Amino acid sequence: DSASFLERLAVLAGEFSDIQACSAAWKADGVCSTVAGSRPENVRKNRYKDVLPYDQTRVILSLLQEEGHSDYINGNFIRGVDGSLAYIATQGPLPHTLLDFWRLVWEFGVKVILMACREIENGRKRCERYWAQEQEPLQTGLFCITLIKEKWLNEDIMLRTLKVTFQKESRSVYQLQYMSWPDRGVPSSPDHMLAMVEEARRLQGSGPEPLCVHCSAGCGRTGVLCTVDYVRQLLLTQMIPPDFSLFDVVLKMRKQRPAAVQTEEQYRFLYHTVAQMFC
Repeated sequence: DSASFLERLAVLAGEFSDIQACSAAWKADGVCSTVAGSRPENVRKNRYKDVLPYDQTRVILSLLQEEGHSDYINGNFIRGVDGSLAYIATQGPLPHTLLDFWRLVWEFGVKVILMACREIENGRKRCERYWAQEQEPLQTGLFCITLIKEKWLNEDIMLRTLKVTFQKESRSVYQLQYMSWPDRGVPSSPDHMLAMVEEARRLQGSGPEPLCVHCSAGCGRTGVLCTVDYVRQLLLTQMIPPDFSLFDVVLKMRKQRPAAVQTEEQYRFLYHTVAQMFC
């Protein structure tokens, strides 16, 4: 029933402006810093100078620490509906952070990656390819990535089944890639993104390992995906309260990953998606 929310639903423009105002006030007065990402040795590991992970929630890598690898990746944990670390929101890896991306995926036991960008968008590099191609395994440091299968779920979503081998162990990792997110604006409808989230959840199954979600910066589109999944988990567990607030969910996300849900158009798209889920 609380899905009441629809009965309650320029309003959205004002609401997004309030999210921006509140999150900016929190950056200024709250426990919020970017010390690690600004260290000289880490600056080159950031795709964008204005996107640094907050120290408070940053992903601290330990895999291969004994072999001298740094703890740093541009990525943050985001809490899920049970208060556990349910998402890792990170950037699209650079040539020199590919190895770190796989350390992240391996260390935290990630089963599903959601990628919400293309390698190149409108003539600009946005993400390095970290997956293998047909009959062309990819060696990245000590990781060997093999392509087992590729499947288009619909015209906008690719599913890759990967075999990832490290230190004599092989794991299955599924990667879902959204293939048509526009350079300006948002998708024509929420349907195919919802299909992506639905499939990710089937592949994830039970168990606490985080979903790995990324776009190019790891902010806007990434925050849309994490929020849609968070709200869908509330819905499926019958835990939408009568005072459910999408505003509060997005604001909370913004305190964990910088600029989670970056634009008014993204916020409106998220509203459209949630309304559709609520029927």
